[PDB]
Amino acid sequence: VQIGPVTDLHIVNADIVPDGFVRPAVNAGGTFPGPVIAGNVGDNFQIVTFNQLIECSMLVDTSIHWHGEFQKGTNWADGPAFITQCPIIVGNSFSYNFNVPGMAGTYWYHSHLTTQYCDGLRGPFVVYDPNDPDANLYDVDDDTTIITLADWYHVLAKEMGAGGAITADSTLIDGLGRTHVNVAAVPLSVITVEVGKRYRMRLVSISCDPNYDFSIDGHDMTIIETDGVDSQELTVDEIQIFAAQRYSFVLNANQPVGNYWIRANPNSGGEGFDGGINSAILRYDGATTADPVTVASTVHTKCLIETDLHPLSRNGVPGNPHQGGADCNLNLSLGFACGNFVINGVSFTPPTVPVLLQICSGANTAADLLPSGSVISLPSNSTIEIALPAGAAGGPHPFHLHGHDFAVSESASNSTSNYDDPIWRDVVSIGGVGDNVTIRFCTDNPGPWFLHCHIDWHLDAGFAIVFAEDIPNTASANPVPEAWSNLCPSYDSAH
Ligand SMILES: [O-][O-]
Ligand SMILES: [Cu+2]
Ligand SMILES: [Cu+2]
Ligand SMILES: [Cu+2]
Ligand SMILES: [Cu+2]
Repeated sequence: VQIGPVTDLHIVNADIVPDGFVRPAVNAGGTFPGPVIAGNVGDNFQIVTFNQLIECSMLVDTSIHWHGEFQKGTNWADGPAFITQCPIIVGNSFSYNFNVPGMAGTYWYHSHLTTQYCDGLRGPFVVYDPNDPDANLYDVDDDTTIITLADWYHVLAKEMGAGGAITADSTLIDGLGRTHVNVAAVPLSVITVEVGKRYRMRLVSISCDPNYDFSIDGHDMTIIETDGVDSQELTVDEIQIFAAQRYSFVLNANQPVGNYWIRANPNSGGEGFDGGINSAILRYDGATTADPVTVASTVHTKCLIETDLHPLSRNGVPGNPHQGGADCNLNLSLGFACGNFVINGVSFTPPTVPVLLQICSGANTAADLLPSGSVISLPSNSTIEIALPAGAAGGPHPFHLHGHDFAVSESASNSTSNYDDPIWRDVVSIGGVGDNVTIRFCTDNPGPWFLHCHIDWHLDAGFAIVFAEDIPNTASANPVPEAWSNLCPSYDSAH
């Protein structure tokens, strides 16, 4: 179902059994995944979130992030708890009111309090482009062509320990999938196609942790969009998709009428496809209603390599073509030790007063801001470079920056930088030990912006820092509504 751009979104508790195992959940809009929030580029989004949660086992507070939306001028609407807001308390509501100038494509939204998105609060967010340059490439782009991949857990998030290796208990494709252990024959999702039609498939990782090797038996996939950024056409037969990443790909329904497995193998949890785990069904209209008996290719000959992607627009790369070729160049020390992650020696632990409120209250420098050692100020209209060398305990870590997308100057498993035409995106795998994944952006968005691993279990274990972009202009750029000012008094009184 699609709702928006002006809509109510109620947040409730509900037991669900997507793999046949009933457990509690935290739901946005009453379903899993949450309904698709949609609009056209330049639309004003007004999302009235009603917190109706009662089950403390998963926290009755909440806060929602519109993942990959820049929120320029509306840093208050961004959603990360204790960075840009206090959580909304149960029985209250809050209006996330923002615009999406300049942006189109495939996004999602999720709880950004603690590990609550794992417990169910996650759904797709699509901004349609009435003049999409990729339009002519396909016949069908709508709610039936969105594909969510989701890790599902039988253990309540709050009780995951932590960390501590944590693994999912099944993979759900469009909200349905089978358990990894003691697999019950529960309903699988179906994606239906018509012989000779081309589909814009919107592949969305709403994962709390694993990356997926995604493929469709018998079929190619032509990537045209990556994390919101239009890409040149790239035909692959497999897609490794890390947590929070998105791809639009054209699926040409050119095979014989029949049933074909859709495969999503996670990097941890259940391996393979026995009994229909890690699976959904591509069915052609006219096929018999039965399980596919198809097989994956023994070897995928054109799997996605990030370095093969290029923006469709002439994005280029800001700054100078050598490492450090930026106004403010950073090299982050990313560590793990004794169950906690650190960025430049500091494990992130959320401050009592949100970073944005701290600034609005009169803080001027990163030194003035809590948590200590967890904030790096950036000056305005400057080219930033962030090298993010891997090595820290598994891994591979998908790093995400709020309020920005970014040129991936260097990708995983490949030590050659690209300063000409690398893909831009918002979530990037930093690869493996010895890698040096490097990103670049410009500071054109004053506000405190979260940079963290999108493995949610890693975020709760402290793998995050805040880029306090243009602290001096933050208050002026982001006027807040009274309801926002009301949040922290409410939260703090209730707790
Ligand atoms: O973005 O989490
Ligand atoms: Cu996110
Ligand atoms: Cu985000
Ligand atoms: Cu991580
Ligand atoms: Cu985030």
